[PDB]
Amino acid sequence: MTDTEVAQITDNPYKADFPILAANPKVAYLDSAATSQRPRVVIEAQSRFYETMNDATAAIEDARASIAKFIGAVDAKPESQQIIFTRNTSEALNLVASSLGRYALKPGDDVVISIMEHHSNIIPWQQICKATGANLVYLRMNSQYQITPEEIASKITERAKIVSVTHVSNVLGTRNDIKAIAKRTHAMGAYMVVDAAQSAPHILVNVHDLDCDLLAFSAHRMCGPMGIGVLWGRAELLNAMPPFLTGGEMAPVPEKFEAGTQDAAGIYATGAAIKYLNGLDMAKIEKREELLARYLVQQLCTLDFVDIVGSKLGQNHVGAVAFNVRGVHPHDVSSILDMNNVCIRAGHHCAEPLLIELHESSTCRASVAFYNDKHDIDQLIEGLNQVWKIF
Amino acid sequence: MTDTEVAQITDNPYKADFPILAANPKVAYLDSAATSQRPRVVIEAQSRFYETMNDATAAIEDARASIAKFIGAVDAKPESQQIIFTRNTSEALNLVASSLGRYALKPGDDVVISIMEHHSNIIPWQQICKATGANLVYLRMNSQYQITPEEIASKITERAKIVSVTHVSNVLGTRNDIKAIAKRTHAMGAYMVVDAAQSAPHILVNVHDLDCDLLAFSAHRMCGPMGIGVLWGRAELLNAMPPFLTGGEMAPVPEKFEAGTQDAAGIYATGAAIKYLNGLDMAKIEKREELLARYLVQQLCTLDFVDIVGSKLGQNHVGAVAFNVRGVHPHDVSSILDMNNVCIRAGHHCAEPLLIELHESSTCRASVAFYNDKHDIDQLIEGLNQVWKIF
Ligand SMILES: Cc1ncc(COP(=O)(O)O)c(CNCC(=O)O)c1O
Ligand SMILES: Cc1ncc(COP(=O)(O)O)c(CNCC(=O)O)c1O
Repeated sequence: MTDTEVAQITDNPYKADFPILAANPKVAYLDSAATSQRPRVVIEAQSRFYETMNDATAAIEDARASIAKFIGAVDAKPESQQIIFTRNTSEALNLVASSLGRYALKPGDDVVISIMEHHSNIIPWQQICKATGANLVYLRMNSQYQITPEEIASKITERAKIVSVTHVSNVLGTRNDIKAIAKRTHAMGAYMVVDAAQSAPHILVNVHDLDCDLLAFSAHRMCGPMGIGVLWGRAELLNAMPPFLTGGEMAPVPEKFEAGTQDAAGIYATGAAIKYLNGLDMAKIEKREELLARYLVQQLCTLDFVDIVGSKLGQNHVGAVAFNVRGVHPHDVSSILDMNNVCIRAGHHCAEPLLIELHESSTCRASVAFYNDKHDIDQLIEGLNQVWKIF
Repeated sequence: MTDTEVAQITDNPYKADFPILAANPKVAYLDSAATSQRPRVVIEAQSRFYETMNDATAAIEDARASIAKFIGAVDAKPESQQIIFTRNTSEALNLVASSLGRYALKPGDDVVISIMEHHSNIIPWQQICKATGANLVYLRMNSQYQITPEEIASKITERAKIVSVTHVSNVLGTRNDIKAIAKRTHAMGAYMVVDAAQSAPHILVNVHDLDCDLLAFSAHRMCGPMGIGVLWGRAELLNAMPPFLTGGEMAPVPEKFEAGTQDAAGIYATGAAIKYLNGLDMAKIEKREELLARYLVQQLCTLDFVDIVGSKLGQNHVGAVAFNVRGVHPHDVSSILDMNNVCIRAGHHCAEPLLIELHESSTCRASVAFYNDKHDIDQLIEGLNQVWKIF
């Protein structure tokens, strides 16, 4: 890293835009992989909705539009009638597993997930597979923590019908080669689902580059409100899949997939959040996070009592870094770190299969967002040192 | 009605507490059966959440607690580990139909809904019935628009396994005799589901009086945020039913039924809304709404060109009054009424089976909340008269 990149990490042009951070300069918040903080604009936008609207229809679709363009889902018109609102990524994944699974799995077909999956991209597929007569096949990692072109070609075969792989691991921070896996999957007559809850808020997503069929994520990782998950699909498939939830207001896509009154004020704020990110220049966002990502792991590697659970190179870490203090249970680490005003995730991160694979029970995790600065990463370091001195 | 009851309807001690109404004295809002307006307290409470918390765990359960006590779900402790959050009433009903339906329907069992049902209490049961080998039986109405003790005993028999009936009709305004239907249903070895989305915000609900097994509703009819539906269940059944959505964070009840990150800021505001209603004195609430209910229908009956689609007695109308101007399509009525700054629902209200039963295609609907006054009901009347003069 250059001396002028530590300069960029050292300045924080963004933290003022967050009330909770603005109110707490003493706090280092290092869990954005869990949920983001909210910009003031997004908090007010949603309060606004409830206080003036409760036209509103014009604004839901402008939100659909804003999200669609943000994920590259264009035509030159944003494909807003092809994005659906759920509660969060888990629900969109449950929906895919139910609807796509009924429409597509014949008995003895193969559904393929990765060992890197979060539980929400595992259990629904297990059910789908029991209900349907289908087998669940996993893609495994190499020494350097990758899904290699050999694993892809060898585990996605002609028996494959659905392939559902995380874009970015909430534990390792690995960016998976989603377009590669897409192309072998189509070859084998199979549908590409991408869990992108942890890629969408950090790197750029373009569904038409990724050439996938279903993409899901949540809004609360990209600065949006809780309560909002989004799914996108190829129109033809959205028209073809059965509906999942049924009732009133469930018809055409998207309405076919949105039963009941929806969180309009939250869909509205989800728009404000997309509009807030594109204003920051989304490229400058991805750039800052990589400098914060690289600075953290470099710093973590000066600490010998610490084991980074993943690639020791930080060019490879998108958003999230998993680690262990040698001999200290992560719950103990997070406690002393909270006494030092630092926020890290501790445990298995609802990715237990991955952690078994790497022969771990628990890990700490630190995760970076654009509204963090070098001092944030220095607090965790100086707090981790307090930890060692005690243990 | 006494001259001192028109006095109570004439004063409005509540409208100031709503920013959207406060900002629009010219507007008469008569669609609270669709969604309520939000109190300022509830708007700020949710903004608050995002700006200070994003302990938070202490507050989700205080919300669970507040809701539980509000529906009488006590022990003397509130049964908060027995209420579950969904997105809205439709999802809770979909969940029941899936989980309870898998756990309980053997082929040739009978599931019984009412003809008064909203679609969200119909279609999931239709699916459940096709998947399971079970028959869907409907409870029908008499001349006076009731589910009589003969209909109950004759359509809920030993073949019955699930009975799911609306507590209050979003079209007729009828309060159904839920405890009666509960008691015949148990007799026949069957589970009592109550769709109470339209009863919970107006009359008192006590799950232990109603002696039911599942109750659902939404928060946005009782002044809470959109995005929040609640389900309650008898603990033993909640422990026994399969989980519906699966993934991460889905285990014990309630967590077994809440997959993924949840709308904590919205669950928080849902608490603020319950806490706002009990402060108003919930009894004084039910009382004011009946005076507004009685005044509307009495007034509507002076208008001859108008047909009230339901009981002409307004002691019987909870919350909602359906009607038609003779010869005018409701969409036309709502348009001229919107030019007169009045808000009514027009159409079939996602209760099409009911409307077929009553030989109607569309109806207008007016619905009253505690924050309405006699002038609100006088605007609709004087606007309906404009309608006739033109048609
Ligand atoms: C890769 C990935 N996929 C799906 C989900 C589920 O998202 P929802 O909560 O919105 O349903 C998560 C959550 N990741 C949780 C964490 O690492 O903190 C995830 O990291
Ligand atoms: C009796 C009843 N049950 C269930 C629902 C579905 O509720 P959700 O939107 O929260 O999912 C409704 C909605 N009633 C809509 C209306 O009359 O305007 C209802 O009136």
